Amino acid sequence: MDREAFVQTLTACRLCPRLVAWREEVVGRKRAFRGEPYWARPVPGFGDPEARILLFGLAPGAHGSNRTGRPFTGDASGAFLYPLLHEAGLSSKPESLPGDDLRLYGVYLTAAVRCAPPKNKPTPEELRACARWTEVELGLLPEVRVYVALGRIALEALLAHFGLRKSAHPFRHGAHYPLPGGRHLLASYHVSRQNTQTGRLTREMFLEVLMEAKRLAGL
Ligand SMILES: O=c1ccn([C@H]2C[C@H](O)[C@@H](COP(=O)(O)O)O2)c(=O)[nH]1
Ligand code: SF4
Repeated sequence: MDREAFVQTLTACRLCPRLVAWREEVVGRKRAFRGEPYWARPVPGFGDPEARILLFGLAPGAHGSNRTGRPFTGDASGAFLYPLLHEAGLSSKPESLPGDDLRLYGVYLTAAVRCAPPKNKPTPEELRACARWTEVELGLLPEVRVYVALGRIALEALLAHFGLRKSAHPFRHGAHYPLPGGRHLLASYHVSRQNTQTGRLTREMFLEVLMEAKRLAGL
């Protein structure tokens, strides 16, 4: 199927009972955004349809992409990620807001799970379920040369997708695994608030990951 079909069928998905309920249940839960329109549905990837770099997150934030409808947009993750994408020379502007004219240069953003999970922690069953969408979504991006896993779970999802052993591709910030055909898998700490607020993942550290992705992608 093409992108239009992918988005239409993905957004209708109701496979995970806990997530179908939660993505809607959280609407209005945060008073700060109560009254605001909520996507409250599976989140389609965002970016260059001819991307050479793919950033792979874990799952939507209840009041982030589950609210705005665009990956990482609306919460702490996007506040950290989007400005760095711009500094790395991979986007048109530092901020990401639904309905804006933001464009990514050869980069596409998505995640292993596409519906907001409680505690931002999907279950193995939910991860196994959404893998069907990872197959469809990555199938629409044949030009990708570098896959950047944001966190251990995202890395494991990519390893499963490519039939790679967890043992031989351990998770650590800065890990780099070459794949057949000049492709590359890069691992980074997730850009969640926990890692960024504590300093575990610094802005310079993430910019370094993006610069490496650019180099490896021939950008
Ligand atoms: O090179 C490209 C082309 C389109 N996109 C995405 C960005 C927007 O969501 C739409 C196009 O938005 P617009 O600014 O209206 O041309 O598709 C991108 O990220 N990079
Ligand atoms: S997480 Fe994925 S598989 Fe589960 S309901 Fe959402 S879109 Fe469907």
